[PDB]
Amino acid sequence: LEPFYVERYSWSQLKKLLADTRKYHGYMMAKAPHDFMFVKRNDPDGPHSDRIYYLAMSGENRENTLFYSEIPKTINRAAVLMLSWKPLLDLFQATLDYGMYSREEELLRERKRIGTVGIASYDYHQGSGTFLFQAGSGIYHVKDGGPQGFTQQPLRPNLVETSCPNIRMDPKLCPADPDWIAFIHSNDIWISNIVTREERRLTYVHNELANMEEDARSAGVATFVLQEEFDRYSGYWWCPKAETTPSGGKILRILYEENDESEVEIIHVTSPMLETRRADSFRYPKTGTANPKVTFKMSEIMIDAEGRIIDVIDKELIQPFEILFEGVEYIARAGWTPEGKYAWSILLDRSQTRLQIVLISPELFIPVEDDVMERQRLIESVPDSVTPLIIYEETTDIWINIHDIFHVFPQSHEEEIEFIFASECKTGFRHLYKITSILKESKYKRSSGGLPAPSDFKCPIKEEIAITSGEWEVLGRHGSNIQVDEVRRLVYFEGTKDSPLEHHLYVVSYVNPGEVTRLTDRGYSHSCCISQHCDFFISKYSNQKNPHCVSLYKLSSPEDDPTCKTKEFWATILDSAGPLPDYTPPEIFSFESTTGFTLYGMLYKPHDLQPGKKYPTVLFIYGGPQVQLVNNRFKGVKYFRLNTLASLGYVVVVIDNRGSCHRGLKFEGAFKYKMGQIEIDDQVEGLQYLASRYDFIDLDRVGIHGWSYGGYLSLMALMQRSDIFRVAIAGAPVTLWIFYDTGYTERYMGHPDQNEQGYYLGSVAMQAEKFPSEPNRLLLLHGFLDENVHFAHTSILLSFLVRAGKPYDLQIYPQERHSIRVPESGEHYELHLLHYLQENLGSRIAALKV
Amino acid sequence: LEPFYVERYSWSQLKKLLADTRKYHGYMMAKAPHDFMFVKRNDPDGPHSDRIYYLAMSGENRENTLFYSEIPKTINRAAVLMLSWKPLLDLFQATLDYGMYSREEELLRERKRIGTVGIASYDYHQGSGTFLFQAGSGIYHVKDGGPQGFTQQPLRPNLVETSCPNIRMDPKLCPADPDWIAFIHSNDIWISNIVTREERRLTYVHNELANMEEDARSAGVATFVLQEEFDRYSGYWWCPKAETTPSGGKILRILYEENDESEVEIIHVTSPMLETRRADSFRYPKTGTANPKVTFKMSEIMIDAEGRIIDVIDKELIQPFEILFEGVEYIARAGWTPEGKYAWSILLDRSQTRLQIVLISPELFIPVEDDVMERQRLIESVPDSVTPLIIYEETTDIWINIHDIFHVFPQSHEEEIEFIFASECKTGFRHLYKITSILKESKYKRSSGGLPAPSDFKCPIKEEIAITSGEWEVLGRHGSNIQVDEVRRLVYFEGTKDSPLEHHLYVVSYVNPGEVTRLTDRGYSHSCCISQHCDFFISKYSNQKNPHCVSLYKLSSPEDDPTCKTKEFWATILDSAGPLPDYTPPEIFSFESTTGFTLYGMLYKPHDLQPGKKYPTVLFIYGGPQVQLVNNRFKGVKYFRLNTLASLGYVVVVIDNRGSCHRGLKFEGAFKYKMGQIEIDDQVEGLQYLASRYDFIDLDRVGIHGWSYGGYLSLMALMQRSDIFRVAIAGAPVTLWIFYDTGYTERYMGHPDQNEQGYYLGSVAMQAEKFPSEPNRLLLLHGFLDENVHFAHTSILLSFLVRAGKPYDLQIYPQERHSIRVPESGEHYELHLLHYLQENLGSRIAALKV
Ligand SMILES: *C(=O)C(CC)(CC)C(=O)Nc1cccc(CN2CCN(C)CC2)c1
Ligand SMILES: *C(=O)C(CC)(CC)C(=O)Nc1cccc(CN2CCN(C)CC2)c1
Ligand SMILES: [Cl-]
Ligand SMILES: [Cl-]
Repeated sequence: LEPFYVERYSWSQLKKLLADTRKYHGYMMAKAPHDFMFVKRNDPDGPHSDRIYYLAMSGENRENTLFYSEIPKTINRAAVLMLSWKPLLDLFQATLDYGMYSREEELLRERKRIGTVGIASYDYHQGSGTFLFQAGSGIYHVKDGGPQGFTQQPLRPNLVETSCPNIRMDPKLCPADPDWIAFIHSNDIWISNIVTREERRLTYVHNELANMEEDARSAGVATFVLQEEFDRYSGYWWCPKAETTPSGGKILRILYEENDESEVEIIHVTSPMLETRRADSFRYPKTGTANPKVTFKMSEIMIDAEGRIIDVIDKELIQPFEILFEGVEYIARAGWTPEGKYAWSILLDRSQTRLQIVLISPELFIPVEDDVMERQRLIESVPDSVTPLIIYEETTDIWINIHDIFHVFPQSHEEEIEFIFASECKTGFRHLYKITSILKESKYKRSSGGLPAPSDFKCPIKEEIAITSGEWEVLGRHGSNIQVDEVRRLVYFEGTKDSPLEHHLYVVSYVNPGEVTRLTDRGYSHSCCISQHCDFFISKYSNQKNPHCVSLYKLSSPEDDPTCKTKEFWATILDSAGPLPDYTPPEIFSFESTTGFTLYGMLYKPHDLQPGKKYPTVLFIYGGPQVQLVNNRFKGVKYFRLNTLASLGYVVVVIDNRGSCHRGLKFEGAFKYKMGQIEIDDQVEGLQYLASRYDFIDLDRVGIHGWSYGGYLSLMALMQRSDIFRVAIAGAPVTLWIFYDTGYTERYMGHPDQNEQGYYLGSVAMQAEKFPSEPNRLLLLHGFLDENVHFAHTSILLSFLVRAGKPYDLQIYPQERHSIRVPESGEHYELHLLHYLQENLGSRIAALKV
Repeated sequence: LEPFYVERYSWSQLKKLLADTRKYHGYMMAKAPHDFMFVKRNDPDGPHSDRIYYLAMSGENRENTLFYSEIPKTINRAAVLMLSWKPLLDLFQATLDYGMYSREEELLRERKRIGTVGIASYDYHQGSGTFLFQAGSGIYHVKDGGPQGFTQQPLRPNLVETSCPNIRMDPKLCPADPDWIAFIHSNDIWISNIVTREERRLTYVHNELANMEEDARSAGVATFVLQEEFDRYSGYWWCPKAETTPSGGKILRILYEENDESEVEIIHVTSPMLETRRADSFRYPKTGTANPKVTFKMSEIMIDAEGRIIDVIDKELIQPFEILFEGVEYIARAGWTPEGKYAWSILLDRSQTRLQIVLISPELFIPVEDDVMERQRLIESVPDSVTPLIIYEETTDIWINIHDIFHVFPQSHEEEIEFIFASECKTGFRHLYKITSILKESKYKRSSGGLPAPSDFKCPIKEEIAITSGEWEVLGRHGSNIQVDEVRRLVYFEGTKDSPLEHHLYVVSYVNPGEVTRLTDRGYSHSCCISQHCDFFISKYSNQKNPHCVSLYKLSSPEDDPTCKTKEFWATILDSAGPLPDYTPPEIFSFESTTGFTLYGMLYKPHDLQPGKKYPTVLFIYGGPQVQLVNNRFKGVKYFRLNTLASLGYVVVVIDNRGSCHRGLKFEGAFKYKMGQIEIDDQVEGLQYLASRYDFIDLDRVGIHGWSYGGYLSLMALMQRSDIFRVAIAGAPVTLWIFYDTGYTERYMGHPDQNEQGYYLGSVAMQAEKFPSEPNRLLLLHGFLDENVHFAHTSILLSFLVRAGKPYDLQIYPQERHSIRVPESGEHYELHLLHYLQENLGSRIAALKV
């Protein structure tokens, strides 16, 4: 077999080639309809059953905004109904413009109002039809689908006026009174009345003028680790029901997280304003050090019969958070029971091996008092029966994977709570469990004076029915959740039962759980939303050949059996763009690993495959936890450049090694305490399977490339298996696990003290001497302003490479964080990546160079 | 002519080759005898006339310490006297060691006490024989050559004890009382009595506990710009004479600079402790912004007859510094007249085009008072006659070059001061001028209430005799100074009269200045010290072939003419190592530039020069002001790797372009406002002269490499003349002149507002689009912790290169400042530099790669 050498293009020629292939790919950067809501018309005379609201991007270079579509009562099954997108909102037209201006100073200004005025999410109040949403700086409201009815034309968004000097974040409607909204301003919670215009600051925890070294406190906002490592952004939750006062007014309540980051390590990331030559101070809990001091607080808001604020009482926990919630480090999730009788929270220990679900009575909260005399009176005025109620507690020798599934049923019995919750802890696969918990009066008496025993708040489990089971998981992360039909007593859920390469929508009874019914067509992976009324569901679906598509499906039963659930295609929302020109999909393959697992992979055959010729091989890798790269989804948008590599004459390989997502907790836990030590074996094992099966794979010229965990494994690969991998391009790599944060590192590797050898062997920076003594094999890429994987990882690694006398190549993106945003940086990266592979792997110059 | 291609060594092979050639070069990193002092024995019976003291490094891996040598009354002129080095000090042996330890825990500890306990400079008090010197942390004293006599054995250094918690800096003997020393501790001035042990803080300007954002004040210490750009480190000066009190005690005085850096821009340089991921706050006056607020203060120290402190009165100027010294930005130099009647200062305006020499009476200083009532009394109690006296004022359309020459004669007449001073301002060459200035009572009266006119303090010039003249300069920087023989009425000085490639020692009368007599042998460049007694001088001399050598020379006259001065070789201090093996010196060449100047250069012919073969050419460059690379000095130590390049088969060229040092102010001022715009023309012009003269220079394969201004011109070269320069390796380059400091940038380029186009065209970062679209031509090297040329220069330049879509190669040294210290970094740099030139210029792979 004679070796194939890629065409050796100049830098200018490659720049043009990459620009040419990018030109017809402008429509791709445009968000598909999401955040769906079904509102019933209730119009016997009218042709429509439901109006659906949703966020979407009408096209390329356009604003993510609110649209609505009409769901007919009947369809012509001969034809294919394509729903029209009606804009819910009028063109904002940024107010306080005035000036004079002209056509030449206005048609250029309209280009600047694209990325700014875009809606990321919205709130809705069914009873009033009130929409609340942030759009750029402003917080706006409109009404549709409530008592006022249904508009046939775009509505003008109503600016919520403010005296607040800074940007208002995280706006939320009060479910108990849609005249009242809350929002965050300079790390404190405010409320505002969209009718009376009354604006009121609830928390006085942060002073914007003060230094961050001094002022380390915030309220209603999730800290770094919770946003980046636990996918939680909001830190405050409205009580969904109001308490009527004797005066004829009401009490509105907000549960909120209060964080003190005083003892959290301060690091300095370079200021984006590079001319200043300054750095921003940042609270980064590096593994082994202090997380923020977290507690629960409640804001009690007394409103009179006319809707004016009487008083605001800030309340703290009767005892310290550390006493009431022994061994809890993280508030992963929080909210209210539907009646708002209890606040709930999903709490985690530092090791992230113990999850607790805790009901917190508002009665646990007493007014904040400096006077210890008056304070001691308030403590005693609260009964001993009032206590935190741990309605659930699970453990695992691997780790708790936090999800968004948790449905609380209406409280029928006084001393019982009934809920659905997902868990991997029982069978090592995420399954739905219906649990009933007895709300026992605690054996612990607060009056006695002693501290509580580890399990004095634990509630007995009356019932724990498994709703699902098997060698497959229910999905509860990154949009995946459940819809509970409390009427027909069903639960709709996404899962991997039919294949781990395809997400599918299933339905099943939660009273007499039996046969699980797939509602989505095989041959596609599905992301699904189910109507609150459980008579419709939308699917965002793709496969390897066909771009993403959004269709609506009506649910019904056979006349004779309401248990049996069927679906019928109703209408298309977003039509698929269809097979993309100059994109060849990859082939999904698999191989029986000597590890006892099936490992899946994607293979990109070189375009215009010549017979009896071996080609250079780029292995694209991530290989870290919480990610699956290999599945039956369209890859021609996100991983379009793996196709471009193939077109230039590269074999491209992707392998989901042990640790990957959607295969169960055991397959994931494979590398617990051992990160870096097992991933490249699985990559080589899969790479050697392909080489024996296909003769066109040249193992003499294998490249490896990845970002984040991919860049980390790219370095580990050149370090461990220089016999396999000629070149390694490492993007934003983790080089030293003691530098990375608490939430991620401790979850997979434990505390540094209890895994000295795991941390050492897992850190590439500590093994610089093991890198090749040949240049043109190692290339480091890093954004200079990266907040997640700091540039320090690279700079420390380089420091040790210089000591060890090893060569390296380096590219910096001075104005980029982790994810490259500014197009010029992305174009330069793509250009340099191809040129490097060309010059140091692909071409014949590369072969002569050794 | 067939092109020569260098041997293509592996990275490991080059590493070994560079280590092999570095092995026999350990003795080179060892300081030659310096800081000479001559003390007369006055021993009619004894064989010695003088004892000489000096700092030196006995050998490689040894401590810079005090030695002494004996100067005989007569020499055997048949033989060559080689003076023996007698150690003045006993082995320090760091006290407070205690512990237990052993031979294996002590013979390893002695390795750690090499670089630590080293003496950089020393003070001496002739009258007492008292030596004062910092050695590591401690401040020590010994006695020799005073009333106590001359030791024949090493003396034990006496630790000056302290209560100060931090390192004491900048120790100085009080010339009026050698029991008293002063020093800096945490940016404040202290005094300490080495007999009574009394320790007293004089200034309360800085609090170490406070933040540098808040606490921006310091006393007795030169700020960043003065240290880095004006070669001044000390900020306080003892009055050389004490004032006897009526009590039988005395008043000692310290003039000091007090700096407020409050309004100076704060930048963040990465912390050397890379694991912290923190940055150090730093006061960097970037060009166009505020310099420190500077003023003069005087500490008045009342001592009783027994030597105990009575009181300490801190005094400020009677009027603000800005009022008394109109338009003065920089205190370049300061001191006292020999009698200590006046404090003197050399003051500069922001543009550095006006120099003033000002006498400041102690009477100008009044006690510091908060009470405006008591303060107004003190102002009025000082006469109007007491006023600042500007004894000299010069200007230039180019710039003032600050030097260390300024000799004040004993004050004979009451209203006259007589002094020698050097200046380029008259003839455009630095020449010695004897000036007499009339100390007129100022026309300005402070009582009147008005502010003074620009020139109310100007003293009339009674006399201004030119002592030297011609197309050659007197040397007054970086060790070069004058010795004035007040007896024979001569001045000894260094100059370039015989050649601009050789420094020489000259003598001349300053009463009847006539014929200038060279005292040093032609065929060498000389660095000279002249005995205070003016009957001896030492020369540190080298040429291109012969390593540095230190010899002593006795001065005398012919019997018949004391005006005529001759020299006789007396003894050798440091013997030359002699021609170094595997080092070929370069040839000094010159060419008549179309600019109307002779430009000098060095040429390294390729070793084992093959006939009828053209070789690849590396142009090594600095090309910035205040530096001459080309002269008749040994280059086999500092520029040894230019020889290593030659040995691998590279032509190496060095050219002192216009702007270079030692050619006069006009030749230097060539690029005023125009930095970057003229240097590469001169480099190409010289490169094309060599190519027409020698056929072995291949102009197809020219590389360029430099650091600081060299790295800057290396980028300018690839930008302006990509037709000449294939590759450019830029080390710590200035890429953007608005980022560099006030003292340097404004001196050569003026204020940014009055040179918009000079700054723009002079900044490579603003012209990224003009770089080549071919890779493997541009390489950036930078220390990550550089305090002088910040990494920002590189990071901004890269930012614009990414926008322009241009390729680049990059090496960082994460633990290095401007000058690479840690050997591993230097080894890696040398290794990568050769490998890069090999792969992208030298070898045939480089030719195939285009
Ligand atoms: C890199 O791999 C990194 C840091 C950016 C860890 C070193 C990482 O990927 N972290 C991470 C944290 C939380 C969730 C996820 C998974 N997430 C990644 C993005 N895709 C599109 C969805 C899932 C990763
Ligand atoms: C670089 O060239 C730089 C910064 C380090 C200016 C951009 C510079 O060289 N500055 C500089 C400042 C003051 C004096 C000198 C001259 N000095 C350099 C070292 N040699 C050995 C003695 C003379 C340079
Ligand atoms: Cl139920
Ligand atoms: Cl005189």
